[PDB]
Amino acid sequence: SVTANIENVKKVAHHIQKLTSIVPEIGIICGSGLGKLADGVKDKITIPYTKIPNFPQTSVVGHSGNLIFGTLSGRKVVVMQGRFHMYEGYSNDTVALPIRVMKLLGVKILMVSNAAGGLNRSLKLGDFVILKDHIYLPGLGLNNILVGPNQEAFGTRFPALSNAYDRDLRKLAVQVAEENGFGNLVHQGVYVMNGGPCYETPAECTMLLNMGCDVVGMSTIPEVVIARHCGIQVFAVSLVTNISVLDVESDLKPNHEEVLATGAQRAELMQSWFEKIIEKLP
Amino acid sequence: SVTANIENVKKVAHHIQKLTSIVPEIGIICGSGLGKLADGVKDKITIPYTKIPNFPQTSHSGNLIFGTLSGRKVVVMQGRFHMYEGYSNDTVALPIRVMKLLGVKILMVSNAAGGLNRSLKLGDFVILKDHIYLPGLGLNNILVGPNQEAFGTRFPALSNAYDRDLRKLAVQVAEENGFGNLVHQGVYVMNGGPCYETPAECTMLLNMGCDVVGMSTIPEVVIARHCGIQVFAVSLVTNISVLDVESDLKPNHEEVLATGAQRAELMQSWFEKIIEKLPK
Amino acid sequence: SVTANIENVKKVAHHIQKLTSIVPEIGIICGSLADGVKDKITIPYTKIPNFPQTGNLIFGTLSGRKVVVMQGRFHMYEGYSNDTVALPIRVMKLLGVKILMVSNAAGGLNRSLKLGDFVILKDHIYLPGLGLNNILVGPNQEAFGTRFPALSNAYDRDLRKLAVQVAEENGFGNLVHQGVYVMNGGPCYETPAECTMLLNMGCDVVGMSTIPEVVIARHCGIQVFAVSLVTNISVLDVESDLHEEVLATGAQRAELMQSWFEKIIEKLPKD
Ligand code: HPA
Ligand code: HPA
Ligand code: HPA
Repeated sequence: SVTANIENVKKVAHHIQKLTSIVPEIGIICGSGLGKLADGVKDKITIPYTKIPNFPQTSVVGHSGNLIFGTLSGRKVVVMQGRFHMYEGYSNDTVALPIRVMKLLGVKILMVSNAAGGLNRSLKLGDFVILKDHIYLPGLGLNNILVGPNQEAFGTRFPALSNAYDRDLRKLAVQVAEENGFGNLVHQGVYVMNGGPCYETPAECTMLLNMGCDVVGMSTIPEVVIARHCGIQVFAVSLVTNISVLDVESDLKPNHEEVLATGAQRAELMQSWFEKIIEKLP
Repeated sequence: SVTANIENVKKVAHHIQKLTSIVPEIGIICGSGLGKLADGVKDKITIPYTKIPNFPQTSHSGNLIFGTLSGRKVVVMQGRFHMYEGYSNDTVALPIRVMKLLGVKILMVSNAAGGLNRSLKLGDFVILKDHIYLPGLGLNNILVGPNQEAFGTRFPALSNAYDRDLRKLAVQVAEENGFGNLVHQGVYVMNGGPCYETPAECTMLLNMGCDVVGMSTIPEVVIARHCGIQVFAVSLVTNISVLDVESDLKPNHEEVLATGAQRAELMQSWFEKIIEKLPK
Repeated sequence: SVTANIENVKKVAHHIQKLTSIVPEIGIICGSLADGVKDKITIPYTKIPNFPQTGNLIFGTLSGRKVVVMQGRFHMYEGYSNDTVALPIRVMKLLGVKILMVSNAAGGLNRSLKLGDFVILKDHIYLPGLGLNNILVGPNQEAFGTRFPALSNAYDRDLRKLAVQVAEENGFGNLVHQGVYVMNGGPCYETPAECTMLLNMGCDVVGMSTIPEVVIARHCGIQVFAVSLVTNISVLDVESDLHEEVLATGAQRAELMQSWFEKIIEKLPKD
């Protein structure tokens, strides 16, 4: 669609800046469990994607995604309500543009949640697995979101992903969980992206687990790559919405409903957690 | 290619339904070892893909063969669409979704695969009990794109993708028919291809828990499972994968075809005998 | 861009053949040599109709042999198509290339590797290829090769043996390893988790290039010699403060790598 180059991203950023006076410091990509956080944003300005020229379009059953501006724990945020998952067939530019817009809008930290299957056998339903690293299967293939001409305006041709999941933010998130009595739910792990949209087969899960993957999802990494590429610090957490089935004999099967259910059930806690992290961001 | 949506798929199915009075309950995708299967089909009509508007075209044209096999109404796909050929997701998906509309409840598919598992012998049958969809994991899943809701859910689970009941039946059929010793169950990994796997790739795949490696089938399986078609899939081990970079052994497509053809009669009989035994 | 079929490749080859009399026997792709080939004819890509543009084809003699040096690669992470990446290699085939020598930069996965080490590729793991981004995906160009190429001895064992002997006799055999190159489509460097996974996949070095060219080369019957310069040691622990294209390691080893290539070419069998 529209190339996530500086010209287009500026155009979109400027259109947004006309619509809100909130200069976001924190971008929040609303994933599993963050539905309430998005909702609890203070003094919020809600801008439907449909109202932002050249902003990529996505919907939940026809309802446009929204950019939500306002504050959260006294910090200025922009919340993306409505993501651009690659299994939907969105282009690299589509996925990248909103993140690069965040960059120009002033976002310094991106916080993202997602739903993931627990590969690591110690994980429990409802666990939070803070991403400390990832395995970008599509990226290792030739489906890295950065494939194509590099937009030098945003980042370097060969971005390193050394400390992609900012260790300081991870430490803070863990501390906030600990201080608030749910440190036991919080783990740190390697998230592997399956392009999807099929859930992983038991053989695939077994393989991924053996690759050193703790959780598996179909999202997030592309956004993270774009965020890191343009120098936005990233905090990302997977909500373990289901325990990956490694056994082909099992009759138990992953399903989006239980994924949604776990997200819905953990939303209040995840909101509290994110709000309390935001409150303590440097 | 034309989108494998319900409107287009309906149109194709409807055109086909005007060409045959046979409501197939079993879809068969002929892969390695399934050459002489079309012959065994009775009350059969052969519909060249060329005769079906908006049906994908592949090679002589591919044929949609309807008729009765072992007392059961079948549609047999003669000519498949392999992703390494550059076919689109929609192209590969449409025939399976057409099968769905035509009434197919079970998809039976054979393919040729390299034997990674070191206990496999040339000419063995490896019933797929699971798969590793390397292209799918890497963002080339056949279902990438808007989900066609008339067919299935956005995020299909693949848990019993290779129907355990069909697998059990296939194994029982092989055993009672004296070739149980040829039959394994294993994990099929898809290499997009069209290169055979390097020794290093094979070693990696074997260590990933893969028993056989092929360049086909998974995309159809995914589409079949997405739209609720039960799947039975078997790989004929047409060659033993070479894991050793120092080895002079190597896959050869002619030998692969030869091995497949050699097993064709047995594979046919097996499929026929499985179909005969399917619950009615 | 233009389909890397026999017609288009012929057009380009024929064109190049008007611009030079040099029939190359060896094709060379330097990643991390061309600056020093005798009686060199420097052909800018821009001067070659239908030829991909990013860039020079440098024809001439190297260590007594006619070579074509490809200066300027087409990397998949750049968004170049399969046909674009393949065409230069198929052009080489048409030009007379029988041996392709390629060097590249790679991260050292194998823990025994040191910065500046040479890892001769003896095999590869084509992650994009396994995942449906194989350069050969699409109609097979039958004039060049078969539909399903085997990749047996893809990294010609005799050439590897020779390269090792040359390194040995020239007193830098200590630097030379052989191993498996895995391609990450890129352009991101691999995360520690990814490196760990790749290492455990049996990968010794990781880069973002080369395999597609090698695949095309093998597809059309060109012998391949490929070496990775270990330009950095892959970080496997996400807890480290250590990947950067600022490297540099290539500059350090440039003259050595170049001398090695020259000396290999010197010893190559000649029909
Ligand atoms: O098990 C899963 N696999 C992939 N994505 C997911 N999103 C939540 N659960 C899963
Ligand atoms: O060894 C193989 N690898 C990939 N596909 C195949 N089809 C038959 N044998 C093979
Ligand atoms: O560590 C690496 N990864 C990918 N490509 C490379 N080229 C130089 N080093 C690397």
